[PDB]
Amino acid sequence: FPKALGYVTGDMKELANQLKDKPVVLQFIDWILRGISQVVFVNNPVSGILILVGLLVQNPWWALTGWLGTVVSTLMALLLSQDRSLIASGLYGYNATLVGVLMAVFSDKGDYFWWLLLPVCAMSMTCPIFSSALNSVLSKWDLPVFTLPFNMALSMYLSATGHYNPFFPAKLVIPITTAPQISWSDLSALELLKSIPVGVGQIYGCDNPWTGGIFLGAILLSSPLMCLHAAIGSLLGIAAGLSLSAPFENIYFGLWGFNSSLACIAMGGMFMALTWQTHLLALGCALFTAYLGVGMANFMAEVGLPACTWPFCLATLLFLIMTTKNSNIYKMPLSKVTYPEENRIFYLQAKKRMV
Amino acid sequence: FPKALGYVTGDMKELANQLKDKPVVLQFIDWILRGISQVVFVNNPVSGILILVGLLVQNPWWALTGWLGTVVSTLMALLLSQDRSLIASGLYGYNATLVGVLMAVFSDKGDYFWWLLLPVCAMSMTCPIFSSALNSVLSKWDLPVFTLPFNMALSMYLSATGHYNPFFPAKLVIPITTAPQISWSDLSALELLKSIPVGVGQIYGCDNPWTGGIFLGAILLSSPLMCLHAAIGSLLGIAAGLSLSAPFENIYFGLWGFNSSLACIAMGGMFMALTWQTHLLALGCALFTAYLGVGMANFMAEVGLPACTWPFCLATLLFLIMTTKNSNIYKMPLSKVTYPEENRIFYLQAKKRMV
Amino acid sequence: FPKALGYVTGDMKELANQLKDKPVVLQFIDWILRGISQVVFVNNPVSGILILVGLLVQNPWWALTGWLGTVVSTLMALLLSQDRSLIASGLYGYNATLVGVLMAVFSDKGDYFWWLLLPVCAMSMTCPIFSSALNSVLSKWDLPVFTLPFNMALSMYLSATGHYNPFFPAKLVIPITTAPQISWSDLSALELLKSIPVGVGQIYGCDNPWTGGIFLGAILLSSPLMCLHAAIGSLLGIAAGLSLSAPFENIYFGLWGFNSSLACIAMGGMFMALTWQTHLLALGCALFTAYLGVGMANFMAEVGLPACTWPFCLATLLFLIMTTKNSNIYKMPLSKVTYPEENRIFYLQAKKRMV
Ligand SMILES: CC(C)CCC[C@@H](C)[C@H]1CC[C@H]2[C@@H]3CC=C4C[C@@H](OC(=O)CCC(=O)O)CC[C@]4(C)[C@H]3CC[C@]12C
Ligand SMILES: CC(C)CCC[C@@H](C)[C@H]1CC[C@H]2[C@@H]3CC=C4C[C@@H](OC(=O)CCC(=O)O)CC[C@]4(C)[C@H]3CC[C@]12C
Ligand SMILES: CC(C)CCC[C@@H](C)[C@H]1CC[C@H]2[C@@H]3CC=C4C[C@@H](OC(=O)CCC(=O)O)CC[C@]4(C)[C@H]3CC[C@]12C
Ligand SMILES: CCc1ccc(S(=O)(=O)c2nnn3c2nc(NCc2cccs2)c2sccc23)cc1
Ligand SMILES: CCc1ccc(S(=O)(=O)c2nnn3c2nc(NCc2cccs2)c2sccc23)cc1
Ligand SMILES: CCc1ccc(S(=O)(=O)c2nnn3c2nc(NCc2cccs2)c2sccc23)cc1
Ligand SMILES: CCc1ccc(S(=O)(=O)c2nnn3c2nc(NCc2cccs2)c2sccc23)cc1
Ligand SMILES: CCc1ccc(S(=O)(=O)c2nnn3c2nc(NCc2cccs2)c2sccc23)cc1
Ligand SMILES: CCc1ccc(S(=O)(=O)c2nnn3c2nc(NCc2cccs2)c2sccc23)cc1
Repeated sequence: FPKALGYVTGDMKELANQLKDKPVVLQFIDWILRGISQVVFVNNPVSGILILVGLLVQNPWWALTGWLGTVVSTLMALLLSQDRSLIASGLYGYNATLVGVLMAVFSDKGDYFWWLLLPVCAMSMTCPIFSSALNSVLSKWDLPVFTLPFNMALSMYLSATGHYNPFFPAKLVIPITTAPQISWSDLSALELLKSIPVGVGQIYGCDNPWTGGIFLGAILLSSPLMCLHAAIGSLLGIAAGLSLSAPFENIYFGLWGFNSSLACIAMGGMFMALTWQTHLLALGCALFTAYLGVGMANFMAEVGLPACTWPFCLATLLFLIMTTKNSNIYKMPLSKVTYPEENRIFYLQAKKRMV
Repeated sequence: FPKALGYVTGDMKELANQLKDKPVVLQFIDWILRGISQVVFVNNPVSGILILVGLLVQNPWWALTGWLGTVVSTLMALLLSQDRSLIASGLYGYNATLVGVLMAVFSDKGDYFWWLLLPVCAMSMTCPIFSSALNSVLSKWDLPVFTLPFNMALSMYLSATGHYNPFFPAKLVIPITTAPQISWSDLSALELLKSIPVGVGQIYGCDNPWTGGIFLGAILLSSPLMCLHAAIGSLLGIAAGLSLSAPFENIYFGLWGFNSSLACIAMGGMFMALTWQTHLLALGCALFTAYLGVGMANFMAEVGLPACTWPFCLATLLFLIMTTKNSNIYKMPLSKVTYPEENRIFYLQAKKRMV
Repeated sequence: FPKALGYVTGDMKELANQLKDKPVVLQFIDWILRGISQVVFVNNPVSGILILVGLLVQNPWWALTGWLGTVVSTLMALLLSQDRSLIASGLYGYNATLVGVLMAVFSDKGDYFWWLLLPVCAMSMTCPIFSSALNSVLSKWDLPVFTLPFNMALSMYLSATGHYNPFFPAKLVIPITTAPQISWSDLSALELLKSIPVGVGQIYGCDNPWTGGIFLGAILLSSPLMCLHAAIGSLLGIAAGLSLSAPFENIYFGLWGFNSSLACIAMGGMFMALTWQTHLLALGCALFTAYLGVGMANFMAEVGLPACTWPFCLATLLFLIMTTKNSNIYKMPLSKVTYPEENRIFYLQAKKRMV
C-alpha cells in the first residue's frame, strides 16, 4: 500500500515518464486530468479524477462543460504549437476548465442548455492564446500567469452576452443599493464551519460542501501543505467577511473564501518557499485577497460583471512582485516550482549553498 | 500608365525622397496626407487624398475636424522634437485624425459647431505625447502602438465632457437594459452585403457605404492584400454579430466590422508575415476582435463611454504577444514593416537565410 | 538667523546625519515627519510639522488618522525589511498618511468615529506592500511610484465598504445626470483667487484656505520653486475647470487644482530638470492633469468611486515616459532627485559634462 501511495502523490512523475513512452491518446487523457487538477495548482491526474468526481457530485452539466473546455483548450494548444512540456503538465487546460464550468454556472438557461457548448468551445479556444500572450509578458519577470486567461476570457464573454442576449443570456449581476440587515444572533457556528470546504469548492464555482470536501481530498492527495493552506485561506476569507459585516448567506455560500483559498495556496509554500515567515505572509495575502475580493465584486457589479478570481490573481501578483531584504522570505524560481514539500527541500539546499 | 501606377502604389518611396529634397511646406502636406492614410496602416499620400475625399463624401465637417487634428498633431510632434522619420511617415498624425473625426461624430451639438475646434486642437496636442509615451513602452518589446493614443485621448475627452457638459456635450451612450426583439425573417442579404464596406468606413466613424468603398479603394491602391483583409475582417465581424443575435441595425451600420477589419489588416500580412497559417490566424483574430468589440462596447456603455477601437488594439496586441513554435507563423520586425507584399518578400528571404 | 534658515531648508541633510547617530526613537519621529511631508514631494521634517499643523487647523480627527497611518506604515515597512534609506526619507509613510486622512474624509460616520482606526491601520499595512511592489515594477524603467499605492489602497477600501456597509459606510459618490446651471455673473474673483491655496490644501483633502496656505508655507520652506509650481498648477486647474464650465462650487472647493498642483510640482523641476522648456511642459502637464482629473472623476463616479489622485499619477507617468530629442527637456535620474534647486545644479553640471 505505501508504494501505491507514494506513486499517486505529489506530481506523479513516474507515471508522467511511463506515459511519455505510451501512445498519445493516453498522454492526452493524462494532460486533460492534469489540466483539471491544475486549477488548484495541483499537477496530478488522480487529483484531477477526484476533482472531476466532485464536479459530478455538484452538477454533471458543469462537469461536462468544464471537461469539454479542458479538451478543446489542450487541442487548441497542440494546434498552436505551444510548449509540449507546458501542455503535458496541464498548464494549457485549467483556464478553460474554469471557463467551461463558469460559463454554465453564470448561465441563465439552466442545466443541459446544449447550445452553450458552442460558446464554451469558442472561449476554450481563446484560453491558449491568452495563456500564451500573458505567459510571455509575465515570464519576462518570472511571474506566474495564475487564472488571468480564464478571467479575461470570462469577462469578455459575460460582457459580450450579458443578461439580455437572445441566444446565451447570463445571470444578472446586481449592485447593492441598500444596506443589508444582518442579525448577528442568527449567525450559525455550524454553517461557518461548513463554509470552509464550501470556499474550496467555490474555487470551481461549486456550492456543495461535499464537492469542497472532495476537492480538499484531492489537494491533500497531492500535497498536505496545499490542503492546509487551502482550508486556512477559506477560513481567513470567512473572517474577513465577518469583519466587513457581510450577509451571512454570502459567507455560507463560500463566496468569501475561494479567492483567499487560492491566494493562501499560492503564497503558502507554492510560489514562495515555505518558512514560518512566508506562512504568515500567506495568511496576510489571504486576508488582503478576501478584502480585495469584496472590493472587486462591488466594483465590477457596477459594470454587470462578476469579480471571479481577479482578486486572487491581482493580490498574489502584488505579493510576489513585492521585495524584502528578509532572506527567509524567498520567492521560488518558476522553473523549480513543483509542490510545497519539494519546494522547501529545494529552498533549504539553496540556502545551504548561500551560506 | 503602368509607370504612374507603380509610382502611386505601395508607400510611394520615390516621392518621399523627391520631397525630402523639396521645401518643408510640401513635405508637411505629404506628412499630413500620410497621417490621414495611416489610420488603415497605409503610408501613402494619394491614399490619404482618397480617404479625405471619402470623408468629405460622408460629412465635410468631419473631414475638417479630422484634417485639423492631423495638422495640429504633426505640428505638435515637430515642436516636441520627435523622430522626423516617424513624423514623415505620418505616424504622428493618424491618432489625431481619428480624434478630430470622432470628436465631431460623438458630439451633441451638430455639424459645424465651430467651438468644437477648440477641444479638437487641445486633444490633438495630447496625441503626440500619448504616441510618444506608449511608443516607448511598447517598443521595448517590439510592439506596435496601434490606435491606443487615440483611444486614451478620446476616452479622456468623452469622460471629461460627457452628455451634460454645458459647453461641449457628447452623445449619450446608453447601456442595454432589455432584450432586443430580432425578426430573423426581416434580415436582408443586400444590407448584409452592404455592411462590408460600411465597416471599413466605420474605421473612421463613417456610415456611408460610398465612403467605405472609397476607403477600400485607397487601401487597394496601397496594397491589394490589405484591401482583401479589410473586407474579410468586416465580413467576419458581420458573422460574429449574427452569431450573437445582435440587432440588425447595428450590423448594417458597420459597428460590428470596423474593429475586426483593422485586426484582420494588422494580422493578415502587415505585422505578421503573410503565410496561409497567418491568414487563418488573422481570420481568428478578426472573429476574436468582433467578440471583444461587443464585450467592450457593453462594458464601457456602463461607464457612459464608447468602446471605439480599444478592442482592435487589445486583441491585436494579444495576438502579437502570443508565441508559437510554428516557423511559418512569423512576427515581422517593426523596422521592416512596410506593406504585406514587401513584408512577404522580406520574410521569404529571411526564411531562406534561416535554412 | 540665516544659519538656522539654511539648516531647516531643503531636505535637512545635516539633521538626517545627526539623527543617524541618535537613538532610533528620534529617528522614527524624523521618518514620520518626512513621510508626512513627502505627500508634496518634500523630504523635510519641519515641513512635515507645518503640514501637521495645517491638518490640525483643518480637522484634528483627520490629523490623527493620517498620523496613525504614517506610523503604522513606517512600522510595517520596518517589519517587512524594506530599504532603510527609503524608510528614512519618508518614502514608506506618505501613501498611508494619505490613506489615513482620506479614509476619514470619505467616511460617512462623522468625526472621531473611533472604529475607523481599525480599517485605517489595516489599509496602512497594505501601503508598504503596494509601495514595494510598484517600486519594483516602476524602478525597472526609472519611474517614480507617485501616490499609486495610496490610490490602489483607497480604491480597494472604498469599493470593499461602499456607502451601504453596516460597519464603515463611505460617502455616496453620485454621477452627474443633469446639466448644471452655471450663472457666470455670479462668478467671484475673490473666490477664484482663494481657490489657489484651497487646491494645494486639497492635495491632502483639506478645504480650508488657511490649511492650504500653511501647506504652501511648508513647501516654500523646502523649496521656493516647488511652492511656485504648486500655486501655478492649482491656478491652471482653476483655468481648466472654467474652460469646461464646471460648477463654481467645485472650483472653489479646490477639487480642480490638487491633481494639477501635484503634476506641476512633479514636472516643474522635481523629476525633470528645471529649464524654461520643462517649465512650459509642466504647465502643459498641469492642464492635461486637470482635464484628466475631471475625466476620471466622471468615469469613476459611475462605479461609485472618487478619482482621488489617479489623474496626477497617470498623467505624470505619461509625461515622464514621453521622450523628446530636445536636450533641454531632461528627465532627472531617480537617484539624484532631491529638490528643484539641487536638481538644476546637477543638470547644469551634467550638461557641461555632455559638451
Ligand atoms: C489584512 C490586510 C488588510 C493587511 C495584510 C497585512 C499582512 C500582509 C501582514 C500582517 C502581519 C504581517 C507579518 C507579521 C510578522 C512577520 C514576521 C517577520 O519576521 C521577522 O522580521 C523576524 C526576523 C526574521 O525573520 O529574520 C517577517 C514578516 C512577517 C511574516 C509579516 C508579513 C506580512 C504580514 C502577514
Ligand atoms: C472565434 C474566437 C472566439 C476564437 C478564435 C480562434 C482562432 C484564433 C483559431 C481558430 C482556428 C485556428 C487556426 C486553425 C488551423 C491552423 C493551421 C495550423 O497549421 C499547422 O499546424 C500545420 C503545420 C504547419 O503549419 O507547419 C497553424 C494554426 C492555425 C492557423 C490556427 C490559428 C488560430 C485559429 C485561427
Ligand atoms: C491642455 C492639454 C489638453 C494639452 C497640453 C499640451 C502641452 C503638453 C503643450 C502645450 C504647449 C507646449 C510647449 C510649447 C513650447 C515649447 C518650447 C519648445 O522649445 C523649443 O523647441 C525651442 C528650442 C529648444 O528648446 O532647443 C519645447 C517644447 C515646449 C516646452 C512645449 C511642451 C509641451 C506643451 C506644454
Ligand atoms: C501558457 C501555459 C502556462 C500556464 C500557467 C503558467 S503559471 O505561470 O501560472 C505557472 N507556472 N508554474 N505553475 C504555474 N501555474 C500553476 N498552477 C496553475 C494555477 C495558477 C493559478 C491558479 S491555478 C502551477 S502548479 C505547479 C507549477 C505551476 C505558465 C504557463
Ligand atoms: C468576496 C465576496 C464575493 C466574491 C466574488 C463574487 S463573484 O462576483 O465572483 C460571484 N458572483 N456570483 N457568484 C460569484 N462567484 C461564484 N463562484 C466563485 C467563482 C469561482 C471562480 C470564478 S467565480 C458564484 S457560484 C454562483 C454564483 C456566484 C461575489 C462575492
Ligand atoms: C509615436 C509614433 C508612432 C506611431 C505608431 C507606431 S506603431 O508601433 O503603431 C507602428 N509601427 N510601424 N507602423 C505602425 N503603425 C502603422 N499604422 C498605424 C496604425 C496602427 C493601428 C491602426 S493604424 C504602420 S503602417 C506601416 C508601418 C506601421 C509607432 C510610433
Ligand atoms: C461590436 C458592436 C459595437 C462596437 C463598437 C461600438 S462604439 O462604442 O465604438 C460606438 N457607439 N456608437 N458608435 C460607435 N462607434 C462608431 N463608429 C466606429 C468608430 C470608429 C473609431 C472609433 S468609434 C459610431 S459612428 C456613430 C455612432 C457610433 C458600438 C457597437
Ligand atoms: C517603496 C518606497 C518608495 C516610494 C516612492 C518612490 S518614488 O519613485 O515615487 C520617488 N522616488 N524619489 N522620490 C519619490 N517620491 C517622492 N515624493 C513622494 C510623492 C510622489 C508623488 C506624490 S508625493 C520624492 S520627493 C524626493 C524624491 C522623491 C519610490 C519608492
Ligand atoms: C476635477 C474635479 C474633481 C477631481 C477629483 C474629484 S474626487 O473624486 O477625488 C473627490 N470627490 N469628492 N471629493 C474628492 N476629492 C476630495 N479631495 C481631494 C483629494 C485629495 C487626495 C485624494 S482625494 C474631496 S474632499 C471632500 C470631498 C472630496 C472630484 C472632482
